[PDB]
Amino acid sequence: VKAVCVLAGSGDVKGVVHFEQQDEGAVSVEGKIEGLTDGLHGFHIHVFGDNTNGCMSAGSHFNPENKNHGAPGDTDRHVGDLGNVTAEGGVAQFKITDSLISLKGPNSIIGRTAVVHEKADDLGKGGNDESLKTGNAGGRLACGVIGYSP
Amino acid sequence: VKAVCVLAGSGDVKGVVHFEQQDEGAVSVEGKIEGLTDGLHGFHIHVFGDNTNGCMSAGSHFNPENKNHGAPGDTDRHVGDLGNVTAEGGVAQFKITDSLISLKGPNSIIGRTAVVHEKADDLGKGGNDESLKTGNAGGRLACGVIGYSP
Ligand SMILES: [Cu+2]
Ligand SMILES: [Cu+2]
Ligand SMILES: [Zn+2]
Ligand SMILES: [Zn+2]
Repeated sequence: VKAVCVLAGSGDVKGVVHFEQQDEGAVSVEGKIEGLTDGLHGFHIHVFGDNTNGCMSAGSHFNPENKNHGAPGDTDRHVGDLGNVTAEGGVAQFKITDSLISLKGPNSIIGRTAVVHEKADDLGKGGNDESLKTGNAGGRLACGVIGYSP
Repeated sequence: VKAVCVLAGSGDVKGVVHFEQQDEGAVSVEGKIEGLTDGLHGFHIHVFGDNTNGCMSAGSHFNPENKNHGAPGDTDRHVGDLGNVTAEGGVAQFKITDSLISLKGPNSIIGRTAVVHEKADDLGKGGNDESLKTGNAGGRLACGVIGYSP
């Protein structure tokens, strides 16, 4: 199965992210996001595919396994915790593989929202309660609803 | 379960459509679309949730049963054949039900695209092959990917 999202927001940040999965195996994520300031930016799947109030109506992180916020490599993470992407020269181009997200079944991210954040995700190690919820990633620069692609 | 989509295009047509389904019953669809010419406009669910080339990437009608295009009341119809909405004073505000689409299972429209068309859908009664594919509904004025909503 293949899926895609077009990211847009209130400013100039925009991008495209592609997703692919064979069988019920890992999902391959490839994207390009333009308009970011240099450095790390949190990249997460939020629960709702609702863009009626911009990125704010996407809700919190997708967390069907009922864990705290973490890094992609941790056992204690949300399904939607895909870590940080790195921007240089105003662009982030990335390829990740993840085994917790899916394009089918209960952990399906189809009809959910991908969000790129203002600040780096602290990966649950920030020393405060917010770190265990959002990684202190701040504002939502751009987002899109994930749909089926050819 | 509830779902939503925000409709946008390359012109001034825009809107919001809400979907709700209780148990495995008919889905209620309620929307408002602005910027339309008076009269009938086709309203369908296209297969892909891909808005990378605007509405032109949404594919054809959602059609898992391999049927011909028809009216919502016909047995020979695509799952995505929701008929026409009527615009008055620039606005189409509508409330319909459908028994073929779903928000869960094989006929789920989450992650797919709702499209509002330039012209009336001829409901398969146009007398040519295109009628049997798209209803002769013409261009795609606005579209959006369907996602989960609170
Ligand atoms: Cu987030
Ligand atoms: Cu159509
Ligand atoms: Zn998280
Ligand atoms: Zn059709």
